[PDB]
Amino acid sequence: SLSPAVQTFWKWLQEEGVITAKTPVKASVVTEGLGLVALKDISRNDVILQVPKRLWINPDAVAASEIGRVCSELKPWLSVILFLIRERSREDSVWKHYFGILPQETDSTIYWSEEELQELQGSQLLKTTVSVKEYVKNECLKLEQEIILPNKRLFPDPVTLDDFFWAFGILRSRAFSRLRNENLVVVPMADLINHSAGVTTEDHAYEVKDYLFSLKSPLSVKAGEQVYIQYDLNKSNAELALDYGFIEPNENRHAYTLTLEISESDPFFDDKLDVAESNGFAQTAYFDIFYNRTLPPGLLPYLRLVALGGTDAFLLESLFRDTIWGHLELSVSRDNEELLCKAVREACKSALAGYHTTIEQDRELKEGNLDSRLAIAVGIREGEKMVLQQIDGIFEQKELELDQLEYYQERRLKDLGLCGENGDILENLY
Ligand SMILES: Nc1ncnc2c1ncn2[C@@H]1O[C@H](CSCC[C@H](N)C(=O)O)[C@@H](O)[C@H]1O
Repeated sequence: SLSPAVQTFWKWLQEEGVITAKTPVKASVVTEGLGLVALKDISRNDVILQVPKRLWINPDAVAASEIGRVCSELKPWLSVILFLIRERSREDSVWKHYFGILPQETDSTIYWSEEELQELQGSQLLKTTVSVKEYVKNECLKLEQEIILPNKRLFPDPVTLDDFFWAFGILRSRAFSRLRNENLVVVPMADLINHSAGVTTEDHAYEVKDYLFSLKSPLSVKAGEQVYIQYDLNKSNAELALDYGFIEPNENRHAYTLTLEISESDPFFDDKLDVAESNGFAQTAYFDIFYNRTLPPGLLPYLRLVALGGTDAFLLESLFRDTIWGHLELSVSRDNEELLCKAVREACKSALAGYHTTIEQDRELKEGNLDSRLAIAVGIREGEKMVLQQIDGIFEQKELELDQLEYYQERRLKDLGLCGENGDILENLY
């Protein structure tokens, strides 16, 4: 008892030369929706399935279609969305049966209702998803007026936001980008292999090799067990939440990104910006802070630069434009260190007060049964509160050790050599 549409999709892949007689993997209904359950014992690196470039849905595909003309300037994703939306309506679309399997929605925060989003109140994930929905919105209303509307012929039916977001979703939760020379590919078959924290090797279990999408199973899977792969070792839980409809219990995935910038209202803007760029940092810089990881290199120096101030402004002079970062890296002055510490700490406290539940309430909730979306909200907001508190702790410590640091002035007088020789003896020798 599988499914009708699934029944067809499985057939359509046989009638294309994709699923041969030797494919140790059938489709089945798993907890995570639809997945690929081994049809028999599989081993590490055992190729599971292969698809012909004939069936990709990448920018090259949209460029080789009727709309490739009008989308010539559009960024890659915008182009695929319109292509996806359009192909979706075409009764004669190549992916008629593949589109027949695509869930109309995932648990990504982009599809959450307003109530559902209140559960993420104060969370960065919220700020991020809001910010992303809007941008994707304006960029799609811009496509509606620049490409969609001006070409009513190519785009028959009307296109609503629910259509864009549907595509922006299918794209961001299924596209294999870790591929080489193809950084956005939609492969119908390998599109069913789900994620598992069990896979830890990563680095494309799939490979470009008619053409083919040879996807080799990273783990030894016994008969009847689902085949998995690692979606992304580096993404944070906030990212997994938005990109796919899930997060991991692993606290090491919890991250909170701080955004620093050298304000233009800063009286030394030009010089500071100069130093930042001379060392790889822009006017605005984002530092990702993960749970239990050491602060990102550069966060401190950049913070010290941002809080420089008139007193230590001499470090911006040409004299130091070669060691200034080394000094920022080491430390500038107690006044400067103390300042940045309060700024970071106040921001954490301020941020933490933005949430509507305590970490205790989130953890108690995790102890019961939560629907997919609430579970995601609770999990994410707990992690953020954890990182936020970790950061606050790291800097609360710095505030105490505010005198253990040997700042610029001290470092300068470290080489004074007061106790040398009685030089005056030689002075009189010439
Ligand atoms: N480990 C996991 N936990 C929860 N959902 C998962 C998951 N791995 C994959 N998914 C789901 O499947 C999507 C990836 S594409 C995989 C096919 C999908 N299961 C289907 O029924 O068509 C994700 O966006 C997510 O909604």
